[PDB]
Amino acid sequence: VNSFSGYLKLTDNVYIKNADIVEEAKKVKPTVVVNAANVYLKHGGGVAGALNKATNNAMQVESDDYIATNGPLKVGGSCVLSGHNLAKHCLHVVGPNVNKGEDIQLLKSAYENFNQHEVLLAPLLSAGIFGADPIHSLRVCVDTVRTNVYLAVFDKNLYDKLVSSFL
Ligand SMILES: O=C(NS(=O)(=O)Cc1ccc(Br)c(F)c1)c1cnn2ccccc12
Repeated sequence: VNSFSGYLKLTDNVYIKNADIVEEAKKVKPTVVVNAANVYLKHGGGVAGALNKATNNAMQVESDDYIATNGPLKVGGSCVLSGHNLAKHCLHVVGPNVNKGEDIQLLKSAYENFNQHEVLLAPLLSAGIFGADPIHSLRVCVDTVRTNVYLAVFDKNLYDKLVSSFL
């Protein structure tokens, strides 16, 4: 028994809610929050910018040090950094950005990173400003992640569409 509230159960291990992931993280303070990162860990917009802004830019400062030491992530890759005021840890995961010509097949690889963590608060990877079909992202999530994932989808219209079309 954990502290997540108001989620709709989709499968044995996948749950969903129409919520802002930043507000959810501030309220729950989960072990792991997932960031929709890019390979440079440049947190300007979407989930990354909003989490980062909520950390008063401490996430970006930590991220720049990580990149200066390790170089960029791979598309489909991840790294674990601090969750600052929002979570114990932040799992920065790079889904393919369709708007940059990245291979959508890498979305499954991106979701595989979630399997290294027992429980996660996460957004829908490659959705919104990353340019991929959100219904597809949810399908890949359900078919790839085996650990307990609590999904926060910002858009009510999209949330309702995701639930109503879910197989
Ligand atoms: O990215 C999120 N949810 S989402 O479903 O995965 C992708 C998505 C987001 C907004 C729109 Br409009 C859309 F069409 C698709 C999301 C969840 N909290 N949060 C907070 C700040 C910014 C973003 C987010």
